Amino acid sequence: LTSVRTYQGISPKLGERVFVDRSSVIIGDVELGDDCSVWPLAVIRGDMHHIRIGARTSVQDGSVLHITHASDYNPGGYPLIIGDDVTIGHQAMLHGCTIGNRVLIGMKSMIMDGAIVEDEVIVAAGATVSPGKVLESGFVYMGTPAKKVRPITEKERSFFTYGAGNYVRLKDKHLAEGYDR
Amino acid sequence: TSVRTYQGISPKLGERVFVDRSSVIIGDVELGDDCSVWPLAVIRGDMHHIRIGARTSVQDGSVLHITHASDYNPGGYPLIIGDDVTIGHQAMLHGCTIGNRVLIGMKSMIMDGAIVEDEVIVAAGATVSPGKVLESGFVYMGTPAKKVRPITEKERSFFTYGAGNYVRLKDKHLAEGYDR
Amino acid sequence: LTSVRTYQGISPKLGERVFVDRSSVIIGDVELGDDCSVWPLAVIRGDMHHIRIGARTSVQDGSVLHITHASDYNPGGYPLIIGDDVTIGHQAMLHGCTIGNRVLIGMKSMIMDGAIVEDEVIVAAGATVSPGKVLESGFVYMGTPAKKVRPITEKERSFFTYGAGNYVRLKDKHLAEGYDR
Repeated sequence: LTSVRTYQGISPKLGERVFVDRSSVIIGDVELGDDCSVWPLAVIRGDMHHIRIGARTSVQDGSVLHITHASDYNPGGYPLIIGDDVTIGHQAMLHGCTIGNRVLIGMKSMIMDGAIVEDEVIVAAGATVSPGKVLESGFVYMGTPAKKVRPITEKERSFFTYGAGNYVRLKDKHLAEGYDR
Repeated sequence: TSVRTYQGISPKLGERVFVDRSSVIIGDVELGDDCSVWPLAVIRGDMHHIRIGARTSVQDGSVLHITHASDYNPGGYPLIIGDDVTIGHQAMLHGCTIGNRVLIGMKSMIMDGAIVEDEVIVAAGATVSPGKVLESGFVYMGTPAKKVRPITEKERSFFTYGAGNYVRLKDKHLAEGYDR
Repeated sequence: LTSVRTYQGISPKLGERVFVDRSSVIIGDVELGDDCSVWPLAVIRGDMHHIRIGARTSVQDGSVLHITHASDYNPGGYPLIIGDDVTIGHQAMLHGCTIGNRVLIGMKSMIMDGAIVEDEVIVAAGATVSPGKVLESGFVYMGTPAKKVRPITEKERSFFTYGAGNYVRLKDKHLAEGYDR
């Protein structure tokens, strides 16, 4: 089992009841909060910078989460910071960005260096959020580049917590199957 | 652990199915005869069922999933894929229906409830919106995917030629023992 | 360990100090130059045609590199040829194309059959380079389909070698961790 890998003396720190599929790859300076889930063939690579993920957040199949090293081309680099109750859809590409709490990241979407996604935002599937772009709390964004479509509805606001909740129940089923061992 | 039982349900594999040892298939998934699932593809039939027809390829890095039934999506969305379908590399299929003799372009995305009819081409990189029905005999391209042109006779023949080529190719990969 | 696989009597040829993550999959008729690096969950499938990659080139997480077999639909097929100091971003999709030296291929970009990317070109993240498209040296290309945006800057010119060199150093660290075994 080499899904959770120590890198230069730094071991990923996992909260309680974290699911990491045996086929996922997590490396180095990464923290995941309680009840997080990392699904088949996802990569979370915290080698050249740090990665911090909150509680009850899913990183779905085929997603890649990475960072940008500090250099003269990017002074200070770009770590990756992700909040609680975030649903990261299949095949997402998250790079050096900041994501708040209660956020839906659509499958196949891409969030780039220095981008900031505020609380309670929906990023539609396939969207591209450009470097340094700020997504305003309470809105749906769509397209390449991602543009504000409309405010979220009350049903959608509810879904942030319910949907993350469903993935918590699901990862508990996968944990019961022993898919992380 | 490329073919995993989930809550007592084991994937059902037809005759001569190739599943690369690096792919991940979970739960309520049925694959027809001569299907192939290529390196690092995921077919996750946990919250709903997935059915794939005969002579269909699911190429490298593709992810196939479904939507669970709730008040938000009453009944949910299973994933149904027909025969002689070529699902290109890094495709994203979610709770949709695909007919027979269909090309799904590499890096394309087919969303919940969409239906691709027989003999359709979805161009590489295209996104087929939720609920959209793609008309038989046409090429769809773009984000969002739009009808661009009718397929050509040579393209029509390619559905079958190409699926056949992948059948012969997966037999070579099986012969190398890549599924074990 | 089945990351580097013989196929129909042909084994991948690896140069000096090459890193292949244990979770990547390399098949058949593939050659990698000195100091190349292939990152978690990448696929390089040289079954129906040849794939050649030069020195100090990275193939990043979740990328898929493949080719097109020779047939009446594609006379002679399309092999995959990649030069030195090429940075292939996460989740790239390279199919049957030719890529020169000192090239940045953005994450999630797609380069298709018969495309030719000249030396010192930047392909922006998420771009699709159409089949047969020629990318002229010294320019930035962006979009779907990819179009010329502007010439590269001097800092961008220097980054091809800097960035590739940074990945050579990074892969030595990953080798030191034994991630390829």
